[PDB]
Amino acid sequence: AAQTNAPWGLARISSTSPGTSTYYYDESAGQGSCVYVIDTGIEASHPEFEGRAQMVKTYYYSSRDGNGHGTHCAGTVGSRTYGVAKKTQLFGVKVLDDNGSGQYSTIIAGMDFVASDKNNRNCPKGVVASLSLGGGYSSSVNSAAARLQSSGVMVAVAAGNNNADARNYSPASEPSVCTVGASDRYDRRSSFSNYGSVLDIFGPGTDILSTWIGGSTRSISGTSMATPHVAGLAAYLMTLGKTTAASACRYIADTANKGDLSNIPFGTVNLLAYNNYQA
Ligand SMILES: [Ca+2]
Repeated sequence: AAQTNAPWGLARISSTSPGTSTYYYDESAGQGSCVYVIDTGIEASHPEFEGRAQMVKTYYYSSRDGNGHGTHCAGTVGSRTYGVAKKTQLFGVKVLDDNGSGQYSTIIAGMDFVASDKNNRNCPKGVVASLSLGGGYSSSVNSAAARLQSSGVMVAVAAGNNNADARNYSPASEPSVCTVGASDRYDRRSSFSNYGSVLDIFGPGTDILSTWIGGSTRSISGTSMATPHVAGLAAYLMTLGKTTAASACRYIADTANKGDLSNIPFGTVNLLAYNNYQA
């Protein structure tokens, strides 16, 4: 399948070259997979989600996304126009308040929630969790991410936006999950992207168009935007039967475009997420 005039990041993940604008993907499109977006929530009523998104948990007075961040990330995972995996089921878990903040205890509870809640859902092709969030190093936050992964969920987390080594941030520094840095449309490391040996992969993160609250759209930047490209790619590849939740991060790194990014510090992987879709 071909989506013309796609956002650059979608075109990038199905291309061996920067500078194109059509996204190519197998029509299965992540059908039968599930992706949990653990964030500020998701505006499930947005026409872009087509009834495939729902809120499953909140820790605040509402499950509504009063920020936009979670909606934007969920859009990059699975919206009809802005999404990588256009037929996946999206589940929102609101661990972040409408200011985009959340206590680590809440975030930990959200991760353990997903590890259990997947047993209440129909995801025959597999389960992914996208975590576009983080703060300073916490062994308890890393442990929660490690448990979620161990439970059979492909965990993708943002490297962070500090232009620093991700070893000092969580859940970015948990080795057993998939830690995602950000790139731009000219294949440069995004200016704010963290780096370091703990990164597994880069995805598109600078100037990413996606859904927003009030049934709107906008372009924003962050490792928060790179992460859902990878989460959606994993759901897409698991639907194709090419990989599993436990092995998808490794499979994505194995099949990545290699050595194409500029300003990658010595010792950080030079690997850009790629779906290797051949029509
Ligand atoms: Ca890892």
